Amino acid sequence: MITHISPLGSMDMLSQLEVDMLKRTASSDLYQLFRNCSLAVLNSGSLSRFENFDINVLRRERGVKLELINPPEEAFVDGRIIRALQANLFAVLRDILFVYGQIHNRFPNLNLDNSVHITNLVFSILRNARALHVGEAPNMVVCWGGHSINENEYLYARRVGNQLGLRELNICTGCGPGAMEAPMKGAAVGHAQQRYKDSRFIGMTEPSIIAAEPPNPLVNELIIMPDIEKRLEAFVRIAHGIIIFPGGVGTAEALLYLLGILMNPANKDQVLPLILTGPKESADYFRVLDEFVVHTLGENARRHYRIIIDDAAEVARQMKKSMPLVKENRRDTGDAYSFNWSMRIAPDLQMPFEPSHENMANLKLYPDQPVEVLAADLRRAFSGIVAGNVKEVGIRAIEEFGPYKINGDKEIMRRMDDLLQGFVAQHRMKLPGSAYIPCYEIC
Amino acid sequence: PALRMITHISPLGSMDMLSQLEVDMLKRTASSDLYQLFRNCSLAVLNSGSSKELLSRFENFDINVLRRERGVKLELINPPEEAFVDGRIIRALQANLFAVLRDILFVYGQIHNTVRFPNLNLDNSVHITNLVFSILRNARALHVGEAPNMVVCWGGHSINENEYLYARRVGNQLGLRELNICTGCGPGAMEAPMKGAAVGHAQQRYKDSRFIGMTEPSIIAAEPPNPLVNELIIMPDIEKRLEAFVRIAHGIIIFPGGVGTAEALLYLLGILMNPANKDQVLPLILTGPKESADYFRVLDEFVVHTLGENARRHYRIIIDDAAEVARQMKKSMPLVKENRRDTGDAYSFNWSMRIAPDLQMPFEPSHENMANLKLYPDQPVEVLAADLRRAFSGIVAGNVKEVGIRAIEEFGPYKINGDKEIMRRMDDLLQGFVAQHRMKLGSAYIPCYEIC
Amino acid sequence: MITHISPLGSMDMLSQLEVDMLKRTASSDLYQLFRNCSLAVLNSGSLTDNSKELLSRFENFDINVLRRERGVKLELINPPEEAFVDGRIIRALQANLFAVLRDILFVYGQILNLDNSVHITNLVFSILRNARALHVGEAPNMVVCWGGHSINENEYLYARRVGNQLGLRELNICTGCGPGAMEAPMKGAAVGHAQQRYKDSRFIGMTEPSIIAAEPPNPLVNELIIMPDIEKRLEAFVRIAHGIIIFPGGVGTAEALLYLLGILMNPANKDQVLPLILTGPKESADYFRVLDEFVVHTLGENARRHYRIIIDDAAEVARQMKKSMPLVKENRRDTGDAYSFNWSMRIAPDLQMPFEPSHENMANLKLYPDQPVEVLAADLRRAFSGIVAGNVKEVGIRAIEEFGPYKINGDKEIMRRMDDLLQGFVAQHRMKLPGSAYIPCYEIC
Amino acid sequence: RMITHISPLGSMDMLSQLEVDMLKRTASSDLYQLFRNCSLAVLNSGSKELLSRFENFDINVLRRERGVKLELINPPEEAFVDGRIIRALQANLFAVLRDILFVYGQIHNTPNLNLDNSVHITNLVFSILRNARALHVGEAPNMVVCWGGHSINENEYLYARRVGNQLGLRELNICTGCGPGAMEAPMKGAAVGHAQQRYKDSRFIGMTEPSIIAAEPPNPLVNELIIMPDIEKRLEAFVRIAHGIIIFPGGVGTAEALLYLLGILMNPANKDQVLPLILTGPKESADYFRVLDEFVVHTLGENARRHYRIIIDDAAEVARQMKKSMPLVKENRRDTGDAYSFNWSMRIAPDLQMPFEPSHENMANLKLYPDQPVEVLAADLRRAFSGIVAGNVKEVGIRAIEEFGPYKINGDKEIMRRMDDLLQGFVAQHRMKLPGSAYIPCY
Ligand SMILES: Nc1nc2c(ncn2[C@@H]2O[C@H](COP(=O)(O)OP(=O)(O)OP(=O)(O)O)[C@@H](OP(=O)(O)OP(=O)(O)O)[C@H]2O)c(=O)[nH]1
Ligand SMILES: Nc1nc2c(ncn2[C@@H]2O[C@H](COP(=O)(O)OP(=O)(O)OP(=O)(O)O)[C@@H](OP(=O)(O)OP(=O)(O)O)[C@H]2O)c(=O)[nH]1
Ligand SMILES: Nc1nc2c(ncn2[C@@H]2O[C@H](COP(=O)(O)OP(=O)(O)OP(=O)(O)O)[C@@H](OP(=O)(O)OP(=O)(O)O)[C@H]2O)c(=O)[nH]1
Ligand SMILES: Nc1nc2c(ncn2[C@@H]2O[C@H](COP(=O)(O)OP(=O)(O)OP(=O)(O)O)[C@@H](OP(=O)(O)OP(=O)(O)O)[C@H]2O)c(=O)[nH]1
Ligand SMILES: O=P(O)(O)OC[C@H]1O[C@H](O)[C@H](O)[C@@H]1O
Ligand SMILES: O=P(O)(O)OC[C@H]1O[C@H](O)[C@H](O)[C@@H]1O
Ligand SMILES: O=P(O)(O)OC[C@H]1O[C@H](O)[C@H](O)[C@@H]1O
Ligand SMILES: O=P(O)(O)OC[C@H]1O[C@H](O)[C@H](O)[C@@H]1O
Repeated sequence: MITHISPLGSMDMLSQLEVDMLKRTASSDLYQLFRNCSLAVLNSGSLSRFENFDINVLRRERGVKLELINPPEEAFVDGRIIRALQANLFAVLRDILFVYGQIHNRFPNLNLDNSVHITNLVFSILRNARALHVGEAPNMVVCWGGHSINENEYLYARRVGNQLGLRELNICTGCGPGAMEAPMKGAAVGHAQQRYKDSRFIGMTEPSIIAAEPPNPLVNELIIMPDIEKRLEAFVRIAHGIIIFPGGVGTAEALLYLLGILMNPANKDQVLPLILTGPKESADYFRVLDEFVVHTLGENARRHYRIIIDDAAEVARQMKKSMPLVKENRRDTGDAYSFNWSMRIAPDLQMPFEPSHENMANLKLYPDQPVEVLAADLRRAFSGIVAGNVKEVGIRAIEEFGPYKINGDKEIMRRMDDLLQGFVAQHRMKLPGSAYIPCYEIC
Repeated sequence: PALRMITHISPLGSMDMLSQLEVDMLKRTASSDLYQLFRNCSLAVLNSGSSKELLSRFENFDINVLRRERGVKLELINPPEEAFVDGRIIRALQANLFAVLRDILFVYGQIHNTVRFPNLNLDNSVHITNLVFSILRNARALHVGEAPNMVVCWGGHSINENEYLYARRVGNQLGLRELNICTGCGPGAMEAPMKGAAVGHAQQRYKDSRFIGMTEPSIIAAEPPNPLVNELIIMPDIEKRLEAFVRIAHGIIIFPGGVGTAEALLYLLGILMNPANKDQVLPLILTGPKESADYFRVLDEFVVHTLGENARRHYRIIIDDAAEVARQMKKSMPLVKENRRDTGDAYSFNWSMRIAPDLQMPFEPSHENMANLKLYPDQPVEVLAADLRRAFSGIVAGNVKEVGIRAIEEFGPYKINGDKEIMRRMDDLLQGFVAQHRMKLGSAYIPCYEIC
Repeated sequence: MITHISPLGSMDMLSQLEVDMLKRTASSDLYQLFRNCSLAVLNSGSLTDNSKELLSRFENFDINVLRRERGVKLELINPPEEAFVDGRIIRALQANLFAVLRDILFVYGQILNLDNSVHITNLVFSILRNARALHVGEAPNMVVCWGGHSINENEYLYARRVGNQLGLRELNICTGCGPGAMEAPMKGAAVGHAQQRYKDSRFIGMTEPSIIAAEPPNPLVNELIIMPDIEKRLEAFVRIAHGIIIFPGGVGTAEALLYLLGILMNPANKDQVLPLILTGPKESADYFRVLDEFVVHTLGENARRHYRIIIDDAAEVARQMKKSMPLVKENRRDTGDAYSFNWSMRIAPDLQMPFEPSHENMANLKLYPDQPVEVLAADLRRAFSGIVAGNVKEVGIRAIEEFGPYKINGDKEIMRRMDDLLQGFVAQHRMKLPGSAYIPCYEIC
Repeated sequence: RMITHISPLGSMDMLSQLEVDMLKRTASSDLYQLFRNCSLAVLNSGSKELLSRFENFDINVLRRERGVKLELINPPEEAFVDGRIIRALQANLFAVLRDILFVYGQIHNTPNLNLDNSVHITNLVFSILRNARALHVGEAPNMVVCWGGHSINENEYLYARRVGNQLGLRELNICTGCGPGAMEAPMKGAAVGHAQQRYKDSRFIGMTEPSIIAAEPPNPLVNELIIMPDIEKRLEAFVRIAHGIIIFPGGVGTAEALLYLLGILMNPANKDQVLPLILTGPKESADYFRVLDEFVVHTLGENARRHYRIIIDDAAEVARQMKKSMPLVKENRRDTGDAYSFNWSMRIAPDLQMPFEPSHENMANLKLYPDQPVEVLAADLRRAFSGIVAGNVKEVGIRAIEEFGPYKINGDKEIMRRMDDLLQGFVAQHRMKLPGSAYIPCY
């Protein structure tokens, strides 16, 4: 049961030599990753049911075509593939076969350890994805949120979305469900009411995530950054403003990434508004969160972030006001509106981190350390926990090597565990499906 | 002199180019008795997205027309604040406001200000049909050469969530096939198809969704527009608003509705049975979720009784398969194109559709008029449904429209008479409509109608 | 040999009754005008300028209006073969063709009291709005240009360069839809639009049914408007223009320059902002000297406040206009006026009232210096239209056949100074395109 | 103002910082003289005498965080309107930046680019064309490449304006060598045509090369300037982008192109290709074409009159033909799975892709003999015309033919004899040099 999809959105003008490299990489051991990311995309609107599915790349003189063998029928309306899903499909080929292949094959001097190279790559990737619009006045609000979230948390984030869209702002989330879908959903409705024509709804994700988490159907720009170290850096550089909702260990982990970069002294003059918000009930959640930050980083971290409870209008209003300040801030520095080139991200924050049980129990989670190293290695630990929850390698590794164990001191490790268990009690650790098994053991 | 909230809105969408003498027309008509109407229509528009209860909270509101040499501007005094963002009027409400200005003070204003010699009135079905065209062209709803995608959806204002989601789902399939929606500019079944169609449009990167809302002054004064509408049109008569529905449409889908939705159907079915329209293609398809099976079965029995079992060659009833409902309309789009190509008719306005003058003639819901409705099978099915349409439109007057909402206790509640089995098959439907809350949204409902 | 033209640009959406109306209007005696205006449109340039002579070759032509349910179409019977590319009517001509259906059969046919100066003006707005010429929310860029239907190649070159400069400053041009001066600026402005990547060129040709039937549209025009009177065509020219560049011309260009100056010198329009520049190519020195020498003491001495003369600086001329734009935009905000239409300009009913030459009417011309500056220019405009009527306008040509040259009355050295102007027009070969000699329909003194 | 800072327009709009760096290194390298001279030329669209009239001119690359700007020291006063660079000049300027410093720099200093493989040289030409956003995707064929002399009389210049008009009347675009005479009048005529048919979005490409551009500024009609590295690859891009060629009356070069074409057309694997070649002239041209036809038939084969067609003084027919052929290409493309914008399928033989160093030793080893296969013939026939063209404008070749000896070539005498009659006629046609100063042969 075979369908020949032509390119939409991406990979339209391919050279004949590139077409050959795409076909090679698609026969390589990368196949399954390119398969699954491609089956996920075809299944936005929620893997093991579609074991018949297989996607073959097809060489034509002009460019490439994708062949869909036993694809999921709901991605087709009267025969034709839904345009959005078709384009996400080709975005996966772009950022899986094209991107992730090319960075290993070859490229003369791609250090991949020079934090310069690393940032220029994240620029390149966004550029190839046609996501850095030239002469674009700043409108993008990177939203961060938890994937399992309450109907009230959802209804609240939809309202924040709607107010953002009523102020002609665009959204960039994790390409996923719950809080990454609901701001897009709400913004769309505002855009409409204000006759906004061209909505951008970027979804920023990574290969391991997108294999088990389809995009939400709202995304119209799908970027698969290779590692969360890049995905996170990409979040920061493209955004002109961040709103961190109630999330789990992922959303938590992103916060430390921000705060690691924002506290740096080099970025004392950079302009990137951070606003943690939530509904009236989230107030307790933020309490703990905030105290946890104060204690790990200082009262000096509260200067970079602001908490608004149960005022979505103001939350949007604040960002719509900030946008003229992100514009001027980039104008003075001679920076790009698209890409926050000037922001100083620390090699300790860009360096890929492999979440091995060893690495997690040698984390420098001690107060005798600079705040940078603390939040950096904090984040490192928050990524392993995201590992044992969703990423395939982690969910298996915890059930075969045993939970992650963590070092540190108490009050530090003490308070965090109060976060972690608190997260579970809110069920933001795992989808409502079944229950949750801690992949972590904190003293 | 007291504390007031002032804003000035510049024309968006309509009334952008205005000669100076026209500007004088509008200002005069806005001092005319038409003010109160104009005011409450513009109030209803502002209150899109939030029943007279809302309108008795904005009694401080007043809308004043401003002259400038170039054209016009609209002054909002104590406007509802929920219609502004950071002090700026939401663009959509801004255009709908200037739609109201067009269709109430320009359109309906020039009409209200014409002679009505009842000795020699222009009952000409050509006027009513060229007029209906002229109204749509002024509201820029008639796009040259745009191929047929408009699907006119009908349904009750008060419907149950199961219906609402179904109309929503039907909407989704409709838009997933790059099809536009036209409705009654209202809540319930009149917004839920747009809501779902919207999502389909997105998934397919369908730019320029047209969600036209055909209403009428009475309805819109009391019922603000539903938020999904982008082209708002305020046709003067339910008689002309109906006819507009029919001509612009390239497909019709009737959901489960109360009196209004019923009355439109008879109006439609009447134009479909007319012989000159045996070669005209316009797909009519009633749909609803599973629970509406019964409703429609009754519905059918009423129609076949009033029209014959030959009615059923003009519609098709689909239950719980919104995908197919859209699939079919989508399939029928090419037919309507060629049907218009052959005859040389226009995509936008069905000029060849013969609509009968007794279907185009307005029916004042006088209680005397109402019982004089010849509801007898000896008459052509044409005249049977014409009067049957007219009866169904009276009940809606008693329920929503001002004249007859209160004109009913004064001059008395409505009473219809004719063939008894006809009146009987009506009561099951009407009294069924009461049990489905398709008459009124409910907390309270008065019959406003009486049959032996 | 028949071909079927569907509507392009205008008369796209039409109600069945309207189509019905156009059908009858086409069967009326207007047919000749409607077919005559249609024939010029279909000839435009095509490397032939013969006034009426070229058109005599197409005596078999005929255009019938067709009625379809959707709208209207146009039937071309024996149409000039040069208006077709491999069978397809060239789109510009097709649009200009359909503009004649709009403005001859729809507009002109249907002609509200037309002596009320208010109704007149709002009629002129309604004609322009119909041709979608008053665009909404457009910063001012329109420089109306006036000139001569006949001009040596010297002036043509200059006005291309003026037009090139003008275009190079993202300025659109508007003329009288004719040749020579009414084409050159567009020809260059277009070039200039290219270099500065200005995509939406707007080259408006505004004309009357009297002129279009004998002077076809130059092919540069992409917005054609056929206003009914020269009186209404002029009124339009003024309202839509945000600047005006007068080149050298004959008696027609002359007719405008008094029209305009009359309106500007009126007191109510002292605060209005409309930059008037006269430019010529160096050799125009004397022509502009004798023109200025004429105006100074025929009309007011103070009238040199309302025009600036520039010779052989095409750059500066366009620069000045490109600076004037923001002032005109400010002048409209302050008045709360529109950019597209200058409503506030007080145009006198004496400048709105059509003029029929005859001969008594030329005798009853109050050309006296005692007369107000205004009254003087109103009838001074009229005098020139006489010479423009019997020059080319068929009604006037026949009228100078029977009763001969118009007897221009007036008085004062005013008459002698008209004569040495008029003598120059003919002596400079700006009164008739080269082909025969010229027969003065004017008898001064 | 004597200094002005021009922003990127049309190219080089989105640049990564590592890129912005490499550009300045290349501006600091000896390439500057080329980049200066091409940028002077671009700015003088409105003869190498004007090069010595602007000696103080100098153009510098400004680095910014966002991207690059261009610093213009003492530019020709004619390029600015009220101080603002003419939008079109500005974009030509940045195409010089794109194609001299980015393209020309990067390929010479690399090496995984073999540049000796005909698969490489071909995909490079695709690449540069894509990079200059000139290969439009999903564009129905309309691109009519027009070849012809730079020194052509007023009858030919006017005729090509007519064949240009007629092409525009029929909504066809034009591509030439960014030059005067025949390379301008078509575009001049074509654009009137596009006006008359309300054709918006005209395309007027100009393929040229660094040695050419620096002494011959682009004509003012060109809106896409493309500067391919050499004449060998310039021609390849000519061919491959074009859906139809018209060869006007030209000299050497217009000579050199035709043998290039014919070499590729007569080659067997290209007998199924669809690319009309109409050689047209204005009636007095009959004699020049006569001599031309007699020449090829002998020098190649009477089997060559299959690939070209001669029309004289029928501009409307020349256009009429090409418009009919525009659909025929589409099928020829759609069948093979080829791209409408690039003619991937055509087999250009490597002998025609390999740059020919116009040296005297090399000019001797030109197999100019009728025993060789018509393919081999052509290739070396072309190489010979690259030699003479060098003698005329190319710096390398004007220097080599100065005191170091005019270019000398021989072979079969009938062949040689045909040549001297042609070349002699070119001199007599003043197609070899523009001005009336008598021309001195390099042959
Ligand atoms: N600074 C900045 N400019 C950008 C960016 N993306 C596009 N641009 C535009 O590039 C233009 C460059 O103008 P400048 O800021 O004065 O130049 P700079 O780069 O800062 O250094 P320079 O002084 O030349 O040496 C701006 O036009 P204007 O500001 O003059 O007018 P407007 O925004 O209204 O359109 C911007 O609109 C960006 O990320 N940062
Ligand atoms: N008659 C009519 N035509 C419409 C309508 N909407 C779009 N069109 C188009 O306008 C074009 C005019 O077609 P005609 O040549 O005039 O049809 P004819 O029957 O031959 O003569 P007639 O209309 O009676 O005067 C149509 O065909 P095309 O040129 O596009 O090609 P195509 O027709 O192949 O689809 C349609 O595409 C409409 O409501 N009515
Ligand atoms: N004068 C004029 N204005 C128009 C026209 N069409 C829209 N407008 C808008 O009207 C604005 C005038 O400014 P306002 O202070 O708000 O006055 P208005 O309410 O519009 O009328 P009012 O003058 O008070 O009677 C301009 O915005 P700006 O703030 O940018 O002012 P600008 O472009 O002039 O620099 C225009 O954008 C028009 O045809 N003429
Ligand atoms: N060959 C070609 N196709 C292009 C190009 N750009 C887009 N396309 C489109 O890609 C479609 C390919 O359809 P396919 O089913 O795959 O059939 P083929 O063309 O034979 O290629 P295939 O062998 O399957 O790989 C074409 O549809 P149609 O063939 O029906 O043509 P159109 O719609 O434009 O009128 C084109 O519309 C291009 O540069 N070249
Ligand atoms: O917070 P979780 O939902 O538990 O983990 C994934 C998140 O990590 C990132 O910040 C994205 O916003 C994701 O939403
Ligand atoms: O309650 P109902 O009157 O039945 O619902 C309102 C509908 O009746 C009218 O015809 C309009 O089409 C509306 O869609
Ligand atoms: O009659 P001419 O003076 O020779 O030229 C025609 C002029 O008369 C009209 O007003 C046009 O705008 C032209 O300026
Ligand atoms: O001026 P000529 O030297 O005679 O001709 C040179 C041609 O060869 C090149 O392809 C260019 O496009 C030119 O058209």
